[PDB]
Amino acid sequence: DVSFRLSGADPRSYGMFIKDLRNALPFREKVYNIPLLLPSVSGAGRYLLMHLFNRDGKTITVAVDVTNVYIMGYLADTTSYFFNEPAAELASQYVFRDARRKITLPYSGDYERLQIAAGKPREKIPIGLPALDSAISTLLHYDSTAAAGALLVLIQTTAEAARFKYIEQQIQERAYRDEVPSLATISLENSWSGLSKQIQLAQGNNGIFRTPIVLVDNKGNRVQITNVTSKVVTSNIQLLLNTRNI
Ligand SMILES: *[C@@H]1O[C@H](CO)[C@@H](O[C@@H]2O[C@H](CO)[C@@H](O[C@@H]3O[C@H](CO)[C@@H](O)[C@H](O)[C@@H]3O[C@@H]3OC[C@@H](O)[C@H](O)[C@H]3O)[C@H](O)[C@H]2NC(C)=O)[C@H](O)[C@H]1NC(C)=O
Repeated sequence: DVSFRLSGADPRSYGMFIKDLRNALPFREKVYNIPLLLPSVSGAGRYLLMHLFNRDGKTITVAVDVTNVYIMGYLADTTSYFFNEPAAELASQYVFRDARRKITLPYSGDYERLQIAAGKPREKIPIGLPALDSAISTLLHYDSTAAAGALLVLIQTTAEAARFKYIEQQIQERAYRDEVPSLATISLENSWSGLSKQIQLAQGNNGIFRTPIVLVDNKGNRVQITNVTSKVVTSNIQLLLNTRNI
């Protein structure tokens, strides 16, 4: 399992945890040096357990799906909470089994629904190590709308961080001060599937993408990725979603 403590968590320690998270996700193949995630895994082996501890030591165990690095549910106290979705429901059969009670959050684990439930778009939610510390705390005492928001933060500071080197930096800078994500950051999160598929379809088309993916760079304006030489590919995206799960 991979663990992380916000107590005296400078940009380095975090960087190390994100490395551990990446190294925990198994793969067999590599598409252009970028680890290609397995198309499936059966049983308990399909789940990764993160032990996050807040500045005060309070913890929670989050379950991750190693074929796509999706948050399935978590364990606070003796309770486990799972998103309201099939994969999560399947996950419960293997994780947090000695949990006294299991609760199913009234929402699904995708960004859109999580935003509707919390009442604010990701653009208006400050992320960072302090907010991660808040999120770990908010999750300790049940509150569906408080959790929807704390989950938007938890997902972006771990899952998305591991996926894009860029997003790991955005968080390390906000290690002592939160701030809403950069438009560059959102476009990336909204492209994990697109990029992954295209980087894979390029293998056999001369590193060329069958179709372009637009982004924002960070400068603040439109960008278009046309092939595997681009900065995003060569030095950003760290994990590729197996086209099979698409
Ligand atoms: C493969 O991906 C690369 C990027 O990873 C792309 O190739 C070339 O990228 C430049 C980027 O600007 C495209 O844009 C214009 O290209 C012409 C010809 O090279 C320039 O005269 C234009 O100014 C402009 O690019 C210049 O590059 C220097 C920078 O200061 C500015 O961006 C600009 O001045 C090129 O058109 C593109 N090459 C071709 C043949 O289209 C491209 O996405 C893709 N192409 C291939 C063949 O793999």
